[PDB]
Parts: sequence; C-alpha cells; structure tokens
Amino acid sequence: DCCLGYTDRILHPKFIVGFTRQLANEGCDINAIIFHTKKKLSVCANPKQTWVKYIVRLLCKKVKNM
Amino acid sequence: DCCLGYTDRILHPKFIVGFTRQLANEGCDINAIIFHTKKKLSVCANPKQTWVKYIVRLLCKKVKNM
Repeated sequence: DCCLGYTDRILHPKFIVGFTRQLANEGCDINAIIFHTKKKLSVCANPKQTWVKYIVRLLCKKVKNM
Repeated sequence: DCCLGYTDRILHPKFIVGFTRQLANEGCDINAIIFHTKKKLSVCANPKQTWVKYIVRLLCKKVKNM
C-alpha cells in the first residue's frame, strides 16, 4: 500500500531499525520515507522535514561502519 | 525472526527499495542488513560486504535528494 500522508510526531531513532523510500510514480501518488520500527509498525514520514533526513543519515552512517 | 545467515544470491539494486538493520545485541546472534523489495520480499545480507554497503549508499543518496 502507499503512504497517503505523514506522521505528525518525531519518532525517536532508538525505536527505528530501517526505512523504505516511496516515490511518486505509477505506484503511489506521493513521495514518502517509511520508517520501520522495532515493534514492526511502519511510519510514513515527510521527506522534507529535517528530523526525517537526520534519522536517515544516522541509519546510513551506522551501516557504513558495520 | 532473526537472519541466521546471509544470502549468496545476486542483490539487484533495481528491485531494492529499503533496508532494515539487525544488530547482534538486540536479541539475534548476528548482525545483518535486511533488504526490502518492491514485491515486499526481504533478504538477509552480510553488512560487511562492499556490494551491500553500496546498495545502502544508493538508497541513502536517493533519500538525501528527495
């Protein structure tokens, strides 16, 4: 399914284990960052919000150093 | 469940839309990168492999530019 909107609350990175990018294309109507969480509830997030880019950067830096 | 090992099949970047990190101090025996695909299938991968780290960089750079 597609994100149709974005979460209204910052999600703490200690609960976040990954992300999936949703692109505006034939599949979905909007762009989104989908955060995957420890409790297996995925959370749609606004790619323009700074906290979203920051958490993505954090995840990316961790994998680089694994 | 936990990734108990790593795939040795091809990881085609065109079909990969996201990842999750599995860490060996969060309950599982080993670290893993779990790639998520458009078909909503997930694959366990070796976080130390250069190709794995490159797919993650691709996902991370795509997000940066969103």
